Amino acid sequence: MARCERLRGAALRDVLGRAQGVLFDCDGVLWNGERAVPGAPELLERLARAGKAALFVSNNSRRARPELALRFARLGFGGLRAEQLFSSALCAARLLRQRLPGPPDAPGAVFVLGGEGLRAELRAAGLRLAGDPSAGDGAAPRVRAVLVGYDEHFSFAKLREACAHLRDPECLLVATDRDPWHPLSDGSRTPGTGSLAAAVETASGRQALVVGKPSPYMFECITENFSIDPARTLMVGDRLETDILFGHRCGMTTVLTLTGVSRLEEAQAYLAAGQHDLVPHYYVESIADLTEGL
Amino acid sequence: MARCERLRGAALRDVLGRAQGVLFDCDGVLWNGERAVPGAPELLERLARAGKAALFVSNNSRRARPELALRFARLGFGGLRAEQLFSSALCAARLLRQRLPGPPDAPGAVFVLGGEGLRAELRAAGLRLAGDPSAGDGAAPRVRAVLVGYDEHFSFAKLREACAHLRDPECLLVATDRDPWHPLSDGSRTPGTGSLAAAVETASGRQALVVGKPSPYMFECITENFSIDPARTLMVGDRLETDILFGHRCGMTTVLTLTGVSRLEEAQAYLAAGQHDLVPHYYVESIADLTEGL
Ligand SMILES: O=c1cc(-c2ccccc2)oc2c(O)c(O)ccc12
Ligand SMILES: O=c1cc(-c2ccccc2)oc2c(O)c(O)ccc12
Ligand SMILES: [Cl-]
Ligand SMILES: [Cl-]
Ligand SMILES: [Mg+2]
Ligand SMILES: [Mg+2]
Repeated sequence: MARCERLRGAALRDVLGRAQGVLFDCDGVLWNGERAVPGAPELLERLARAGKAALFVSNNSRRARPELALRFARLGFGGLRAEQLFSSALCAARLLRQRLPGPPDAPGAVFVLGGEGLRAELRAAGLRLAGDPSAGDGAAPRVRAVLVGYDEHFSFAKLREACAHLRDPECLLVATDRDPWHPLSDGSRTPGTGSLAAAVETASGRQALVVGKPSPYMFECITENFSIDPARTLMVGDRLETDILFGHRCGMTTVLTLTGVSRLEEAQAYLAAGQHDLVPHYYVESIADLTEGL
Repeated sequence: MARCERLRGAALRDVLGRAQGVLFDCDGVLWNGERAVPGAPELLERLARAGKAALFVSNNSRRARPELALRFARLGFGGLRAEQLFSSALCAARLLRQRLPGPPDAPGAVFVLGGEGLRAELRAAGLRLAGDPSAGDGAAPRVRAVLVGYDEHFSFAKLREACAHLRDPECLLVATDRDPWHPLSDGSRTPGTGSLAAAVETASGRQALVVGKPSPYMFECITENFSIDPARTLMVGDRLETDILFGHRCGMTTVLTLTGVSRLEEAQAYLAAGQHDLVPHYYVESIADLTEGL
């Protein structure tokens, strides 16, 4: 079982050598804000040269795929294909396309708590949004899902409207992620989607379907068109309750990096409490410590 | 132990006859919106004539005491003294006066998520509010508590600011109540303070101190200046998880009325699960069914 071992030396060479691919979280792992983790671009170059696949899995719902790719490029992570990038915005759009109830003759609409990047991803997946223009003089379509994402314009009015839609038990409640907060460059924090989802769940008396990590649905989304063997894939992240739990649920070897949110002391506390699904198999100070294993 | 018995006949005469006073919740008990429960004003008149004390305990944080009294009067509940009326706004103001940390030479300030009635109650208790005018050219005072109440102007910006203040571990987090939602006359619902508190707690990683029912603090507040013997007091409410739990925690005989939020089926389910602190001792269809016992 996971023992939170510092990955180095011969063990590092064996773990990386056997791996066919690596799944990376982005924030806290590849970069912090507009600052790349030193050595992280070189790791990705070396992984590609070694024939090992790299995929990127982020709970960040702020950017549609084209703008998500831009952040990678300007921080040194070159040569990446858009098909390597998975966000909770992209995967929530796909889940809604797959699960929106209602008849095919009258597609439902999605009431979105979130920003323009998320809305763009939803429309690109063919979804119609509450508040988009209605057809001719016709009435507004029936709202068949509420989607909670990262919404810097969240308000009591929007919360009340979400509850009005959720009065219909057949209306879905979906959240992009349950991350409670995020650290910012200046040392402050911003509320996360999990805090907004908590309000919607509490006021509506519903439980949300969560798209992003640690939900296994995120793994279905990334593998819909890419064959990855979880027994041969490393999951690298900075958050115990999202990245590491995700890896355990999917059968992946997990690596905690310490350049982000979770601390080594927290991982060791979970291990002492016996909560092994929150314990990384391995940790590194930063992902630059993985490059020597190639 | 509580068995959720319909209170009537000789048992009703014995329960009411032995009681020295009755504590009533307001919404769902005395009235629904601007409609008094028929027979409720007459019950209060008869209780007073019988020499039994009546007190009113509400989690509603929207009205300061003077405006709270107005609703009673226009719905038929005459002859009431302001000292009989206790709200979570009044009791949160008193708790903050009693517990605000910091030195006496520099009083702290309270950052309030809530409306003008709540703010008025706080100022009347001597508290200074974040955003009130600063003295001369001096800087803004240190925020030493965040108070979450019913805030129809809640926003992401206000949530983020609350978290900035709560970064200081010595800053208190207080909530007026944890009621998750409330029913409206038209059949819709409005989000409750509990939904906003859930967001603040989740984004800040804190647990709030809750003033209102079912917290025992509400009982300390009402009895600070009124001697009531809980063994001789009936607690009458419409919500299992707030009024009935409150009564059990305080040692009062509890009566569920069915003119509000909780349903008889829910009470019976708690009893079958053995969750006796959520089980009323007695229930009535409406509080008008209590009058015959006098
Ligand atoms: O710098 C960061 C920014 C963010 C962020 C996510 C959504 C909206 C706004 C900001 O999230 C982070 C994160 O979750 C980490 O694990 C580590 C770092 C960050
Ligand atoms: O008609 C009602 C209105 C409200 C209300 C409380 C705070 C803000 C806005 C509305 O709360 C209720 C309640 O909690 C009940 O138990 C029963 C009825 C009501
Ligand atoms: Cl929308
Ligand atoms: Cl304030
Ligand atoms: Mg991260
Ligand atoms: Mg009530």
